[PDB]
Amino acid sequence: YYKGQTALHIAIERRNMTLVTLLVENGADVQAAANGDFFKKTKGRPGFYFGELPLSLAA
Amino acid sequence: YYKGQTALHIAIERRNMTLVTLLVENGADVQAAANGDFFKKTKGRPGFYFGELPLSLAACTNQLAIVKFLLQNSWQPADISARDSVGNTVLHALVEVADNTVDNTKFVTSMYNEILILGAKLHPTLKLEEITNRKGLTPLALAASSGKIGVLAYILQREIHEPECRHLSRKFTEWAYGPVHSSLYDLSCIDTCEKNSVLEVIAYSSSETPNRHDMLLVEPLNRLLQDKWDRFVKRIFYFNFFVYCLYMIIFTAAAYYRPVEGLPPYKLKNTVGDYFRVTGEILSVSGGVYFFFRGIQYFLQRRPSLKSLFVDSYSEILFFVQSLFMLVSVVLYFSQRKEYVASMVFSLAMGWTNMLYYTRGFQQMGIYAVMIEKMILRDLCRFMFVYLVFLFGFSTAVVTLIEDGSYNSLYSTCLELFKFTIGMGDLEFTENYDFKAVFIILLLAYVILTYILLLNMLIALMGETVNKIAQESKNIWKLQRAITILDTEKSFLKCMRKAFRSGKLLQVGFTPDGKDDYRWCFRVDEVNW
Ligand SMILES: CCCCCCCCCCCCC(=O)O[C@@H](COC(=O)CCC)COP(=O)(O)O[C@H]1[C@H](O)[C@@H](O)[C@@H](O)[C@@H](O)[C@@H]1O
Repeated sequence: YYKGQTALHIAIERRNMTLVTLLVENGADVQAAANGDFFKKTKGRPGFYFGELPLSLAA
Repeated sequence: YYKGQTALHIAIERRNMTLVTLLVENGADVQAAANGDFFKKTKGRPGFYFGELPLSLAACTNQLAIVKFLLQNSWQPADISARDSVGNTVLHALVEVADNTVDNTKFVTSMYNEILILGAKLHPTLKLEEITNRKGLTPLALAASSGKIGVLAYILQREIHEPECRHLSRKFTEWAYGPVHSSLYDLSCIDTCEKNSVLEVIAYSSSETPNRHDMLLVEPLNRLLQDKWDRFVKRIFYFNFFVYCLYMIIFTAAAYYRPVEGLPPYKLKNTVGDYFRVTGEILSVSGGVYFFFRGIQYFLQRRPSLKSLFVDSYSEILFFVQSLFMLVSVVLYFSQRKEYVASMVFSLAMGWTNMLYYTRGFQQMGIYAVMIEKMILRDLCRFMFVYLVFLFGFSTAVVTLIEDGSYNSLYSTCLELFKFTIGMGDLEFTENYDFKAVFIILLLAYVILTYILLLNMLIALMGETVNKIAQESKNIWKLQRAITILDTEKSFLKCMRKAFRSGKLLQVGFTPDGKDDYRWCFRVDEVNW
């Protein structure tokens, strides 16, 4: 599952700066609880090993 | 003769586009029967091995303009699926002309992709890539069997990212999560094409294919072999190894405790040991018969020639030879002879030695055993001639130098000079014999030539050979594992289909017709930026 994968995560993930600026100005939260079983660690199964924070995506 | 060498053929051959255009517009036919003896295969003699069709010439000459021009003729349209005398089409021609070089690979790959997509657009209902020649080979199977590694590497993982064209792709990238990409490969006719899959033709080649070792290193095949290894083949192989070990132990126990009377057979008594002994003998002979029939089944299903039989498939030959020795032993056992012991011991020694066959499946042990096999075959045929020349020459010299009315035989002297190799030479094994100085000179010359110079040269040359087979050993081990996997899945002893990869997964969902498509896609995860 992809819990907490809000639009801000997708805009950052796709490297689409326009969406990032629009969502941020519209009030998208930064402290997102992106704790989806896919989006967390455990790289052995399919997953995303540097999630759980959109600033982690930004960096 | 140059039968069928029409003007269009010559215009294309000379790369004169003006003449080609004029002749085509004038109504020159495409289906030329360029079947002259010059235009046949066997390029060793003067000839032209990829003729018998002007489309084959147009594609093989790397001229896109001609092939794109013949798509819509003014008078007589061209047909890509036209077949020569041996069933080959343009795609088979493009496969055959390859020579496994970077530039040639680029040209052939480009022309193959362009001609295939153009044929698909012109005739979406026709699957050109699946058409077989007279030998029952698709261009993929032909490239794999003949040794065209470059074209094989292209075809197995080609992709087109365009609408109404991706359905022709082999590779896909359907899902991605940031840096993660989940590639798919359809891999039809690799696990099975109902006659000849890619793995079958690569692994069971006649040993003349130059790249049979390198083809299995490509991206999808190596992962498939590893997957089948990990899935079920690993367990069956280790089980077979364990069973064989038990068989050899039983055979050894039966041999060691054989009776010591004369003129077999020997009858059972009211004791208990005889029942264990005869049980071991029966199990041993049963194993021998099993390996006998395995050897025959291997031969019949392959029918290799002498130039392929004794340069390949050594393990099957050795197991069969073990079976022959055991059966000869059985015959002598019932024939009231003592000589059954000789064949039995040869069988026993060969069985224990053939225990090394199972080091395949273990990485380091398998590489080690392959190096040993190659450095036996390459080294004995070079070394033993030189050594035996020296040994026999000095043996005859010494034995004819000494004689009396004990070492008067060439056998004993050959032995005494052999001992100098294993560090037990005497330098004085006769006394009071004539020409003592000559005798000593001969022995010292033998020792210097053989013990001090020749064996050290053997060590040094083995060092060089070892340095030059670090990679060939890895490739050969991978090939041996491939043979093991293919044989295990082919037989499997249960008549069950466990070779499937992932099921009928909806890879594409599109064809030129308004239908979906399931293509047995195999997934591979990679990470990159
Ligand atoms: C009286 C007592 C006599 C004892 C005699 C003992 C002999 C030595 C015993 C050697 C033990 C190892 C073994 O028996 O196995 C070795 C064979 O070693 C020899 O060559 C023995 C020469 C003789 C591997 O056998 P394999 O059939 O796998 O060969 C491979 C093919 O499969 C594959 O297709 C490829 O072509 C690959 O390049 C091939 O290598």
